[PDB]
Amino acid sequence: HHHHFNLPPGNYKKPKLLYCSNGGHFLRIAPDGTVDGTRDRSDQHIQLQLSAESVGEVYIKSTETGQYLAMDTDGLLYGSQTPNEECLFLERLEENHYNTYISKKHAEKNWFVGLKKNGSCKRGPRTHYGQKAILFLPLPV
Repeated sequence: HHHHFNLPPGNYKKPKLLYCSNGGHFLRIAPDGTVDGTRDRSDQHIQLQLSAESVGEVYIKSTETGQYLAMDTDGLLYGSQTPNEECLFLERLEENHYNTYISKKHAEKNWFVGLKKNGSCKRGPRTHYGQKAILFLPLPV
């Protein structure tokens, strides 16, 4: 395919917080579908349940609202009420430590899930291997 296959350890048995080491924000999918990051651990919209659709391919869903993380045709993350092709991400190990999520739909363009230091999501085309914005650590809820 277009990418390596080093996979992170850990599993999907329990929900997780997706912590971005760039600004220290947790990925958040709000009830209205907007996606961004927050440093508030008490937020009820940062609890995410991941599930494997195929080895290395995942859905990332808000446990609070049931919404799926998805990246649209112009690279913007949004919350989807139903699972579709834009909701699948290739979950990979990075720097022998972190988890990265590449849009399956746009994998050939290397579009990643990423959070900027200010907590706003990065648009797909603005992401790339090597950035801290794409590095996540799944933490217990």
